[PDB]
Amino acid sequence: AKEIDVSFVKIEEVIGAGEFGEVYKGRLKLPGKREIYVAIKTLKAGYSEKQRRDFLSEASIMGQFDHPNIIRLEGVVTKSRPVMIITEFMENGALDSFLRQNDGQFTVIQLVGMLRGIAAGMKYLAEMNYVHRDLAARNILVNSNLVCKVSDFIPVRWTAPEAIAYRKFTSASDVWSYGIVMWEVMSFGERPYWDMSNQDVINAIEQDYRLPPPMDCPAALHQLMLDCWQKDRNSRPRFAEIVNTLDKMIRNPASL
Repeated sequence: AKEIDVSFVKIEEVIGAGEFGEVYKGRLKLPGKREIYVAIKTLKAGYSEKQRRDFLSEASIMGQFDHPNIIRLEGVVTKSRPVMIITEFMENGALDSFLRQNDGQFTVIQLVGMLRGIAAGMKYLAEMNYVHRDLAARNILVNSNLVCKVSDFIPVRWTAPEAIAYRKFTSASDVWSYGIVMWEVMSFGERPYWDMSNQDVINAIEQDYRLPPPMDCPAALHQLMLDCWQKDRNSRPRFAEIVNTLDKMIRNPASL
């Protein structure tokens, strides 16, 4: 939680209207250092002091993390009003919109690279005993060189059955979500289970329906989704094995 002077920040265009408030693109120029682009998250106007505390405890959480695939926290503005959270800028926005606007324009190996980055960052999070519970493509950001970073610090079709039937949230149920993200990525942003209702998804998962391979999806990658969707949460691979599996595919591209 490093303290940033508001005068080192210029606020440019809006780039979203989040839960808590708006997100702006801006410029950060600290003394003696090269200017970088940043994302500036604000709290909705009129926020209460308890809403401020909640907001600033979100930042304390993101400041614990230092991983190439987790969104970097640059600092906070707390000495002046309004409060702001400064994070690193991701030029290409959320992964789901990004694939949807670039349908077919990335090779299989580039998509496995992004899936590998997401896994590495999920592994880091699991290793520090944080459960995300909202892992979806819309919560993954993409920078200018296609590096994917986990942000967002119940969506039924992304959630493991034991998190849709008994409120048990573990890294193992994050892995189920990761599988869904894999399907979203390989289909260039198709909606999981399409127009099925939330309850149709629940009933179909319970009778062992699983998503089919995306078009032109390697069998090996669809097998890894299927492993992520094992009914028993302990038969699912852990993020360590998912990273190692995808590293071996990137290296043995025949695997694909």
